Amino acid sequence: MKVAVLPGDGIGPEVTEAALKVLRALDEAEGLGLAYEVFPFGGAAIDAFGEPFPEPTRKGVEEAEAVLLGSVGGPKWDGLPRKIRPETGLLSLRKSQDLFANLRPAKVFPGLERLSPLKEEIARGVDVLIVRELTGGIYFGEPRGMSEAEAWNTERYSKPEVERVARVAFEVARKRRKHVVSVDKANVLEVGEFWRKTVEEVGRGYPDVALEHQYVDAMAMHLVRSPARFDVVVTGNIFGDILSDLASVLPGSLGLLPSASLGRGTPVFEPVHGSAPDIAGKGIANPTAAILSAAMMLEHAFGLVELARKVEDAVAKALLETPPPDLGGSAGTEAFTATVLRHLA
Amino acid sequence: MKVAVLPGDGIGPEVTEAALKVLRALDEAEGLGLAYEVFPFGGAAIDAFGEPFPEPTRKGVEEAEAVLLGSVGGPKWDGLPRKIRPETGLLSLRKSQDLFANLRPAKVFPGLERLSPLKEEIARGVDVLIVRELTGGIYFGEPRGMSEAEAWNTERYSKPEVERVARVAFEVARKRRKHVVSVDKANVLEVGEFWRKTVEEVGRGYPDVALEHQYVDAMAMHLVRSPARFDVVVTGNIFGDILSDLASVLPGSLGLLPSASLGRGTPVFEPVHGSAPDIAGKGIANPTAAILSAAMMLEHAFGLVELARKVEDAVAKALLETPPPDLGGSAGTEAFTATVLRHLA
Repeated sequence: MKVAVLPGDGIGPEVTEAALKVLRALDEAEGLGLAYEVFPFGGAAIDAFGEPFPEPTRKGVEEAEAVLLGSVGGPKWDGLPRKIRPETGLLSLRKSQDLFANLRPAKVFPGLERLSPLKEEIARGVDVLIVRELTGGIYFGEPRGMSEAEAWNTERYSKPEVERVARVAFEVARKRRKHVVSVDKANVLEVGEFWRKTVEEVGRGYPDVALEHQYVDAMAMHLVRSPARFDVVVTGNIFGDILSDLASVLPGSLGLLPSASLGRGTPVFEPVHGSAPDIAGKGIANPTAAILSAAMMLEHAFGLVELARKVEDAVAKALLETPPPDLGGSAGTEAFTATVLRHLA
Repeated sequence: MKVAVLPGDGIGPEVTEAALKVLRALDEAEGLGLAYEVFPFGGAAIDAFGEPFPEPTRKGVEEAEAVLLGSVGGPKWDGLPRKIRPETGLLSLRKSQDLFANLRPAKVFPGLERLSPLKEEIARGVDVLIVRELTGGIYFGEPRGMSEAEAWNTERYSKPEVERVARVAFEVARKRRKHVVSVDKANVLEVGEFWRKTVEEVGRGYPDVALEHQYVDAMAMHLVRSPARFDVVVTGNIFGDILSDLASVLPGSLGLLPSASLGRGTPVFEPVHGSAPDIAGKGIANPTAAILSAAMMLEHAFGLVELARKVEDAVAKALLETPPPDLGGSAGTEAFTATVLRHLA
């Protein structure tokens, strides 16, 4: 497996290496034929090359089968022209690979229910994966405009945009508990009915996955009341943006969340947390999200579901055994990784 | 105070009378000059007059200063032409009075934190009031359409639509903790920036109320993480529909929720719960939402904030002392009301 590693800024290098320590361990034990190369990206790239997504890195991403991304950005590059900012480089990466689906999982690991803002009885067993359409919807729809008297924006979707995001939700579900819930606003909106109609049609080719439809307002209530009853949720851009953020707060810690973006090109896997420059080089940075991103990579980029689950079980145990600082513990980056590896046998 | 009472269907008559028992008690003790008349509405009206919102009732609502509404609808009238359905009558009522703002409070009464899906530490102290714009936005915006290839809907807002809903949020806030949070999607959408711009301008006339802006996706997270830090929240139609439903689940019981709709005409106050025909005439129906609707009426229709708060404190105590069936208790409608009245002295 050819992996392009883009450590990035702040704690990026540290947490990314921790994930590689896990990947190399699996490679030794299973002979995955792991081949990777680290390329400059983000702030580190601006300071070295003048741009956040330099040519060699662009080629590297094209050459790879997956991208393991660290953290990007920082105060140091916040005051630069948009065209060359770290954040912009992320946009360029996604666009170059035509990634149209954003996978955003929220899971409450056993024993960590205490960290959830929900009562332990309801937080228990949560393992939902939100699939959000990234390229269309009201965020890009036209017409759009503003005047002194009014403002307008258009929520527009064509059949192919809905079909493609829907297909990844079904493929993702096949690797999980085979249940998808498509979220729309069909009882009021034309696009809502169009969306539902298309997803029901696309579903016909996936007889092994159960399809369910839900209204966005109702889904918001279910995520707080009975979040444990879902598996895969697929929805539009703005709805997915809201629902994934809502689902984010369920585990009670942003540091634990991994994320992925799938599409036509090389898939990208990255931790949801920022670079946290203030603690760069001290150890201490929680590598959970980076390691879990590595697991997402095995599952979605290579289909190694059995292995991804093994890595996931290992970190679950590591969180209880040697909790990192952000979880009221003292286990630094290396200590935590050692425990993960300890359970990967 | 001239009040038009529309008991409605199912448990409507029972719960509405319980609220009147509270209003009459206050009227005796304070000399409110309460004057009310009950008019046929909803299902009861269809069976008696052939339509859910008959002429005498329309006139009655116009003649009144406020409308105390019970429950409406039922399986018996579900299979009728839309034009004459109970639900349609509600639409006609709102339209006839040009009510453009929907007040939707969610409160976790002290001692009832156990009922919340949130941990008791965070459920404690929640008292948020969502003000939702009812007449505009994507639900009514044009253009809108659907074809075999695509579908579209328009989120459009004119300055006067934003200005008016914003003013009620400020007036409502003045009666509460004087803090408003306007929710938009300004960092991405034109209408979002237009909305924020207008609400900041309108706010200048209300120096005694603190104004804050929040993004809808962020607000979703705050409502689950730190819901106790808000007072009044004002937002658009679709955003308000989602956020009010989300906020609804916080107290852990739909039966406790009251609601109001303000605008140019006679304001309407009604419990959020349905008619629950199956238990009509048995007693047992929880009158909390109806009594709390009566309190909302005193506050918003007559400005009797001090009295509304007194009624609210009474029910709070009643819920702990003589819990109704739906809260794991045995107190029927009358028993519960008696306790409320007991504390209204």
